[PDB]
Amino acid sequence: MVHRVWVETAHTHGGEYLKADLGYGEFPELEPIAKDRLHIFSKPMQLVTEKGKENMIQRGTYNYQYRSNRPVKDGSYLVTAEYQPTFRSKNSYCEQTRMFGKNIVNVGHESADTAIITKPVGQNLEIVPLDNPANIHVGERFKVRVLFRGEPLPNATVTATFDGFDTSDRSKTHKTEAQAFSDTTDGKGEVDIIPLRQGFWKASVEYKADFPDQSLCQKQANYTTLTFQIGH
Amino acid sequence: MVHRVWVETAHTHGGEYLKADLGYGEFPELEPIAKDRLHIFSKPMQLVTEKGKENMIQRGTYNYQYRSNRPVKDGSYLVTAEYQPTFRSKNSYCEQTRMFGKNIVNVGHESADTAIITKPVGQNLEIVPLDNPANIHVGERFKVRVLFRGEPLPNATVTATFDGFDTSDRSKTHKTEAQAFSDTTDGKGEVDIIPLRQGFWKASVEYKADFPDQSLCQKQANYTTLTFQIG
Ligand SMILES: [Zn+2]
Ligand SMILES: [Zn+2]
Repeated sequence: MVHRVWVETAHTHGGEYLKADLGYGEFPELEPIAKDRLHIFSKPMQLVTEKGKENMIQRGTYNYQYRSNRPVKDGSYLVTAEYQPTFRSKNSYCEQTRMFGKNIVNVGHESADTAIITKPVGQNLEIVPLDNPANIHVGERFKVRVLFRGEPLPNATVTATFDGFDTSDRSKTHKTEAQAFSDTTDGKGEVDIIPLRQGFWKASVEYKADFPDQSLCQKQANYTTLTFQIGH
Repeated sequence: MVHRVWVETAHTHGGEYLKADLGYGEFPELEPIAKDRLHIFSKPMQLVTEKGKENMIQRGTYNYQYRSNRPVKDGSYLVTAEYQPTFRSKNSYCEQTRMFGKNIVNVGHESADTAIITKPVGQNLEIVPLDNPANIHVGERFKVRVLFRGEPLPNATVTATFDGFDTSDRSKTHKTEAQAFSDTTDGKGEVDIIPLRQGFWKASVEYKADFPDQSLCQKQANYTTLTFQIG
């Protein structure tokens, strides 16, 4: 199984702590980070608000569970997670792998702000929402932009699925990778996700390129995810 | 403007003439085949029934319309179309483009046969339905197989969209339409399409490989579609 990174947040109101989960594995099944993988997630997930980025605290039964340091007010925030760069041999060349996850969390039933969630956080490969998904009904268009090394990335494939779309016969050795959406970005790096069902959605984009410093490593693979809610 | 090939068939009851349409361009909008492109479609579309393959006659207002020879009996048939192989330079090297279309046509309500439609018609890249779409409701799984050069093609990306999913862009981008489904074929070349809406669906796969005879051309691109009705 190829493991990927995503973020999930609990439904949260103003005045309570924000609870979040680092998914490393096969969406949407959360799993504890294994002993031999703890070094990859050496930095905690981050909460992005008006005051910028802050670390979250790893609290809970399982090591993928985090909470905000302080109770959060009503608003629209980001929770980010990162697979720190790892190097492996392939064939024979070196490849660096990096993964990123970002969750849009609306704290409060009427929160649909865009000031925070539309600003890039600096992920090497990033999906930046250009609108708040709380305003998107089934069949409507939800515009995002893909950034690579800070610049818009054209002709990249963005796919998207939701929790419960593909469940038949899931096991440790079976499928459930079907997507309910796929399109490619334009010259501005933008693409409209069109959700056909309410629920917990995950959009995905990957980019393989040359590693910047060719004297040290040759290739670089990036896998980036954006999670959000459609409906209420 | 990309320009891909698909097939449409009008609603046909048994005993009348099966009208079909060659789509060359941006699904779902049919368009007359331009002058400088006529040589690409040198062979007419084919109707596949119990008696096998038969040519269709290019009858109608526009040059993309085709009518069956004799009227058709109730059943489940295929209508295939082909973009004949063309060569071009890229970068420098030669690439041969081939495209295929296949429509599943159910003549007569309550017809949902699997005998003809599940048989490979021999397209270089082909989507073979392993069930009749008449039995597939919204949310259910429609299994198809992808064959390249007669053999199952694993890890191939099959996408699917429907008429009305993406309603943007006249010509101010001409980009390929948004898809409402995407997944990869398994080791047997099979994949389940999960339609989330009723309507007229098109599934797509493309495979780029080395050309067989490296002394004539270097690359080969294949674009194949399968059109059908859900609900
Ligand atoms: Zn609530
Ligand atoms: Zn009728």
